[PDB]
Amino acid sequence: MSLGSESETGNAVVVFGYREAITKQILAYFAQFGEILEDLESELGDTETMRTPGYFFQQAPNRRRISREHGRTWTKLTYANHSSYLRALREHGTIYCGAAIGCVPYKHELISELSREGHHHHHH
Repeated sequence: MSLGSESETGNAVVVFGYREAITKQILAYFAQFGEILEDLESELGDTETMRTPGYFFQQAPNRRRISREHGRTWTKLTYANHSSYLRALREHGTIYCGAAIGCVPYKHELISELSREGHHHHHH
């Protein structure tokens, strides 16, 4: 593998248990840190909540909205900062739309499992 040792990314989490019908709503909360899904129209008219470790969000409308690889029901959110990582981690009784969302630390084996149920690409 590209990475060595036995650890994770550390500043990236795997979020699963969401649907593309809650993007406008759920994204608004986490928007402080970054974006989650691809369907986003008019996001934070003012302030922009000084989100992203780059002040502004770098993504092109001619490509995928999210530059991170996302699956059917899971996405890899990388904030580069541990503070955002831990805050977005939640998993402390966080129930959204009637179901608890799963924000876990990056695990390679988990991705393989996720891609099995949430088949999206070959090899990936």
